Amino acid sequence: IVKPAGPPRVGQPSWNPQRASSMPVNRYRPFAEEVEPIRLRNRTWPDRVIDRAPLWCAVDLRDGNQALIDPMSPARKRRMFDLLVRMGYKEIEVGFPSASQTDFDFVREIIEQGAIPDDVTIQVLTQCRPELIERTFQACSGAPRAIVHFYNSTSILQRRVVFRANRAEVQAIATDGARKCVEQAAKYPGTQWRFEYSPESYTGTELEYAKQVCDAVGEVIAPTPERPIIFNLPATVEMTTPNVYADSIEWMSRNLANRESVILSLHPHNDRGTAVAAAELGFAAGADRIEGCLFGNGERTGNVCLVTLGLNLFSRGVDPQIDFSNIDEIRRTVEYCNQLPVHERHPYGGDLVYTAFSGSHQDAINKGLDAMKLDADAADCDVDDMLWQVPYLPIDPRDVGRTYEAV
Amino acid sequence: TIVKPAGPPRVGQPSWNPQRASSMPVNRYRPFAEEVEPIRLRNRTWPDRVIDRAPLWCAVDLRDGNQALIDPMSPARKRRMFDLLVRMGYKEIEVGFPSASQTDFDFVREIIEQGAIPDDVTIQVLTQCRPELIERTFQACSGAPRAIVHFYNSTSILQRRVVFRANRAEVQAIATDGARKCVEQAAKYPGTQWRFEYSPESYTGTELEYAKQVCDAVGEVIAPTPERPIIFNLPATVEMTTPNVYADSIEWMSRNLANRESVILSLHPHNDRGTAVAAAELGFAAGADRIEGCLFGNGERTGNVCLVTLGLNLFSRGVDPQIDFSNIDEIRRTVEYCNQLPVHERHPYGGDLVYTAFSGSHQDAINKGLDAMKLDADAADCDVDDMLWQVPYLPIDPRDVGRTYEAV
Ligand code: NI
Ligand code: NI
Repeated sequence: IVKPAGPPRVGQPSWNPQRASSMPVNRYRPFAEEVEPIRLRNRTWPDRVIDRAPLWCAVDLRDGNQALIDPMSPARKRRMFDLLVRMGYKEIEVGFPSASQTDFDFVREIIEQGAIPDDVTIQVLTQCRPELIERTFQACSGAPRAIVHFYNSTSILQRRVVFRANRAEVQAIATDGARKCVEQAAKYPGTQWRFEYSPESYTGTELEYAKQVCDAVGEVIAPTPERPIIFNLPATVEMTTPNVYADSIEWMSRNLANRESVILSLHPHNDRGTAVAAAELGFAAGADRIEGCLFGNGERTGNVCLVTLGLNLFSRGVDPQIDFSNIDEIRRTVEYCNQLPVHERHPYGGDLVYTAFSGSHQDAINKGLDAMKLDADAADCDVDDMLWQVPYLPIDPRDVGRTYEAV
Repeated sequence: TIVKPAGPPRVGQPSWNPQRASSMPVNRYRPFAEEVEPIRLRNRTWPDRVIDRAPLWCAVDLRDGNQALIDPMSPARKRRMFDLLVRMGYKEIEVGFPSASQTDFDFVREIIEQGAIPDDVTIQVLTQCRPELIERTFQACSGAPRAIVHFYNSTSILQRRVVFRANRAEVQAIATDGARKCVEQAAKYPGTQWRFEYSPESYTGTELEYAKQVCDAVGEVIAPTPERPIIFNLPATVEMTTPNVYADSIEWMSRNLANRESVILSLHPHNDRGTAVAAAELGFAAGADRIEGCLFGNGERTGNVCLVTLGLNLFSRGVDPQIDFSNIDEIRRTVEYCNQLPVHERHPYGGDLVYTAFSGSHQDAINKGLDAMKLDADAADCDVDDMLWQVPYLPIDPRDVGRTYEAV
């Protein structure tokens, strides 16, 4: 590590003695130049406070599992599915069955053994090739309902170096995929098929082009308000600040064709550590649905954490529609399934998150707790039912089955 | 155990959404507007500003971080951490709470007596506003070439009621009597370049009009100038709401604080809602000048804003953080040795699995990216390592932080 020794910036205040590092910043461009500048005029998300739960989709079983050093065994997968069901999740990603025999086997097992509750819709991932799309539908044979999630990469970079293809050609991959899904659904009546499309690497894709591909896919699928389509907009790489994600989401929500037949879905990764914020801002921008994992498992920096998002609603008086009353049981099961720890400082579930080491903070917390008890008596009430008013502790640890520890 | 929510759906909930009401006691918690106040900011500008320079960084690892540890830093571990922060490029370094902690007092004496403080570094000390605590704080720093004395008192609606059982005027007088005492003490210790920092502690639970009033009053006592500014540090003591509302509050303060060109507006965002990084970046775009955090987000409970993520979030979009992160492994080894707590596998930039790809499709795309770069390098008689980084799925060249891509 070499102490930066370059000169200060032109106009750097004299009280800031920081120096230029020799890091190769020239290999990297501001988001506006790497992709495009902000399309969004008259944004409204900064003025909208979340007042309801989104539709949650848990991707722990596929998008999560794919990220593991030690892949989930059949037993760990069933434990994860069971946990997700008991928590209250209604859409659950279960595999990439056309590319993974173990995914394929798991899908068959839950279908054939009657593991799927009537209000749960399994989700399967597929790429656009016709034979992979056929294998996806076959895996799901006998399912009473399923979401077939088809996708292809739309970014400026991937169009150039991966596909070596223009805009029309890349759009045709997606529309040809949708046409195949329509053909296959007709071949398999009696499963209620639902569709989800992602312009993968959406955050690296020009918005007008993202809207174009989605609109075209929608034309083929012909969704209706009663049989909507999911357009899921992934931050495949989280590329800039979460305000710009949210602006993009609002622009899409405002401008996509047939909007009232669209479930607008978010899938934010954490490359810049701001996945939760992108999700929360993006939800205020008009999204309908969020794809994440318990404790934010997923490749590299991971998926948006469903626990942090859920309890961020609860702690501001909004029902997440999910049972978080035993976070310890959630946490044990997750660590068992993923064979990877929940960090000590992880919001709501980490080892240290209901501890106070500071003496002043310990004093203040006791004042807060003693004053609540005093009020409980002066109202003839159970303190446990009263408005939580304790300095330093955003929630009563007992509402998630945890305990405050003065250390 | 865990039981499937079975309460009714919300009024208006679409029939495609089968979710039901849980028995979580949401009635015990109020929206932020009701718990504190609604947003004061009109015509916000932060949503339209992209960061184009590094903030003044302040590293609080040695006190605010150390306070969070299961196993307190020994003198050797503290020196190691201080050495890292210096070598990385940090110019303001919190070193202790010497009036509350004899082992802090000992560390502050050690660095001053032994001449450990680099010539471009200002040590930061924390104190509460009791006069005898303030006196002991200046005595701790006796001999220092320069120092920030950071005094604070809690200003939140909640703490006024249940902690201080006091009104607005009275809580403001705590802060101003604190300021007066610091002015008296600095006149008693010539030679040391004394600087001040004031925090309305629990600012996010405090009404903005009242946070401005207290800061303004403190400012009146200290009498800062553009040549001798004051730091007003605005902590999200508890992160209470979304990062846009924190940023709106910073912008409102930066607009409205008296004597703004003699103020260094500093951020201290915690991670209760998992949005500390966002709160810091949006808040910097709102007009802040300075950010207080720790390497790898160490700090009580969910911790402090991560300095590494904030720094690398600047580098990866073409802005020099003015900090050296060329060997992130070295930083991480030292952090884990000093804190005796791990960097998570998925921690941005530094975690074990951040330069890994398991997906077969991503692996293919990564190879295509890397192959096309080399053909462009060779095309232009350039070194591939000096060229614009263009690899699907990998925001930065792992080698720019001394790491390696691994296809697994
Ligand atoms: Ni993902
Ligand atoms: Ni802190």
